[PDB]
Amino acid sequence: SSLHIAMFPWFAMGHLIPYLHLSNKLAKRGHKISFFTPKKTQTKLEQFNLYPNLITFYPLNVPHVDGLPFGAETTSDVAISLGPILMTAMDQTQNQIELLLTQLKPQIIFFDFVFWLPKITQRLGIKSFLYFIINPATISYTTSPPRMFEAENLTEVDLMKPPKGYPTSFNLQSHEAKHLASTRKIEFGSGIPFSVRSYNCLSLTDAIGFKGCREIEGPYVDYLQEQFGKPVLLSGPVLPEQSKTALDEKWGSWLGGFKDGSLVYCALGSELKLKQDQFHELLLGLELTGFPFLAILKPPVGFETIEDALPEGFKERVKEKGIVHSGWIQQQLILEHPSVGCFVTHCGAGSITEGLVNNCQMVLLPQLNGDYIINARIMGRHLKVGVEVKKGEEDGLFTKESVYEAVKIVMDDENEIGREVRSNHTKVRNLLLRHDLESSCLDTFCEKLQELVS
Ligand SMILES: O=c1ccn([C@@H]2O[C@H](COP(=O)(O)OP(=O)(O)O)[C@@H](O)[C@H]2O)c(=O)[nH]1
Repeated sequence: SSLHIAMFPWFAMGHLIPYLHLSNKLAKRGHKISFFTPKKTQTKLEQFNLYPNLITFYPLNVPHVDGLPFGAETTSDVAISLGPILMTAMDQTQNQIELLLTQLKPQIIFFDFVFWLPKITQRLGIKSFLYFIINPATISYTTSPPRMFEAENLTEVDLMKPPKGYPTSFNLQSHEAKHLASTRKIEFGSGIPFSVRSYNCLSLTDAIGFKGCREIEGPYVDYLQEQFGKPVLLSGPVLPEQSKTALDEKWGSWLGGFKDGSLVYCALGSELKLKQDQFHELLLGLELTGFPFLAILKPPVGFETIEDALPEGFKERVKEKGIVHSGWIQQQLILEHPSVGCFVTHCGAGSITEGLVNNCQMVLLPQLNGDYIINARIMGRHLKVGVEVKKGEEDGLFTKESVYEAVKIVMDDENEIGREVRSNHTKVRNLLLRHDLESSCLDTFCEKLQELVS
């Protein structure tokens, strides 16, 4: 029998998009989806709804919080330092969420962050499902019980090593462990420290799920199920679904002028702005390669346009071989274009999946966020499907020569590291795209969801 599932992701394109990809896969199996989205944002999500008779959007009015830019609904509308105020606003949707649950009566609700929800749902006889679209390796590293009983005695040297029990080994740099130790204590919505919020969610939910498959995420899902004593499910790798909107003819024509596999695509997601020094180093490093390139970047901190921030003489030298562009583009469609030979990525979980299912060589340029950092280590050191750009151990900055070197290595057909990461990427792509991999993951997923509502 088909399930009625409500979807309540965090107000960010990096959560909305994979929740919608998964919604389409569940609707294809006959399940009914009630998708809660900020009101104005719904118009940009319609293109991804492939089953309008089963997936219905329900708008949320994102309420005012002191400091929130007017009319802001998602992390694409606010600076990254304003995220905690946006999460206060999400907390404040509780009244209209409770209204929607009592009228719609879903059997399950998938959610992020809102640890007050499981109390509402169990009063209504609804199962709460904490569904992560980031890597369970990240949650396993930062928010497993061993980390949380240390409370404020958790130091940067503590975060250099993995918690007790952790299933794999990798190294963080000093500045990364320092970032994890500080941001963990920062208030993220309604005065709750970030790690306390997420540990409340893990503790109070009925079940937990992650994007991923047994072959890659399995060891971390096992570790978390042992730690938290409740079901920890895998949805499958959430392979991107096809949009109802074809590739913008302006990008299609320009990309089509380049030799197959010759172009470097660089994008750092939907939220962040580089400091001007690192913006310059990145662009000068791409220029050094002599390859054509498309860099999708916001203007650096303190600047409002790309043109004002470009290194001197840059546009004149680069001419028609390279473009630096600030707007939202159809990244998934660009990564499938045959001209793209290299993807320089901030290692967001969605961008990683999009890169892995395509042919591009991966250059890892993780920005300062726990999931990006841990994704980069797993891709660089465990799966060995990409080359990571060297950063300063203490300052977290890169040089233009390190960007240049990483791209050169993966683009050079005779470079044995480049050939090795290409071969490993092919192995991972062949796994993710195996004819029965996603379908058997979703088979198990749906059986376990049925168990949950039984
Ligand atoms: O101009 C852009 C920027 C981003 N994306 C998409 O936005 C998502 C970003 O998710 P990810 O987990 O990579 O990173 P985040 O935005 O959370 O840092 C991915 O699906 C990208 O394909 C896009 O389509 N166009």
